[PDB]
Amino acid sequence: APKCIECHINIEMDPVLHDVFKLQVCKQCSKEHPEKYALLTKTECKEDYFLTDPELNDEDLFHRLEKPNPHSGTFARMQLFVRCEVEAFAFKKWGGEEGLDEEWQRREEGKAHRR
Amino acid sequence: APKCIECHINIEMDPVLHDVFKLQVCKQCSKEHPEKYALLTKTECKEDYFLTDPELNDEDLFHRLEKPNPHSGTFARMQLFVRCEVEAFAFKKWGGEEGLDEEWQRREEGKAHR
DNA sequence: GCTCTACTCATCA
DNA sequence: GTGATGACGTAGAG
Ligand SMILES: [Zn+2]
Ligand SMILES: [Zn+2]
Repeated sequence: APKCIECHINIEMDPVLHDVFKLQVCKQCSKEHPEKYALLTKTECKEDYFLTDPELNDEDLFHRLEKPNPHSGTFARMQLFVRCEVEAFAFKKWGGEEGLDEEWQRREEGKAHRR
Repeated sequence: APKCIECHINIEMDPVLHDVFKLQVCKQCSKEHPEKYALLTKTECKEDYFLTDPELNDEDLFHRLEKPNPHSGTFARMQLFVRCEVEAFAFKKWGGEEGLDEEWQRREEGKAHR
């Protein structure tokens, strides 16, 4: 019977992380390691990792979970990504965590300059 | 015996202008009146009339004729619009021809002031 | 801490 | 005189 990849103890995996994100990770371990397993909105992915719509809209590149938009079901559905996937992608895109920092620096100098 | 709306004489209408653009206009009169009847590419519509992709892509709004892209059939199809439709939309959007020149004006000042 | 689309230009197609 | 899409962004309206 397969064990959770963090704790190596649990055999009941988080249904979302397992079914949607293909991760053999229990619910308690997901909460204990948000740096790998937290679900991020589309908007959070753009803000946090500077990924673009084309990257995030690409069905081949990321797993994702859709939910009704929490402001209204008539609005476009919310889209949730798993941190470890979007982070891996962004580290490749920008040159590691330091890469991302660099890009953080640059955009804020812009917004400073633009005032 | 239905007649061209420009010349009131010809009965044989330009097949593109009639079939595609719903205009009861002969080929000769289409050539004699490019201010109404010329076909303009999607690119020319953006450059000439400051129409945007959303406007030009809206199938409800304009009639259009597609053709293979002249640079290569593997590229996106060429899209042709008729002047009188594009222009009327643009005049509506920008406030007349003067409106359009004002916007022409505004944009060149950008390229200068950049 | 919601998301899509719309508002100059290059490039590749 | 070819066209779609993607970029330093950001506000609306959904
Ligand atoms: Zn576990
Ligand atoms: Zn005629």
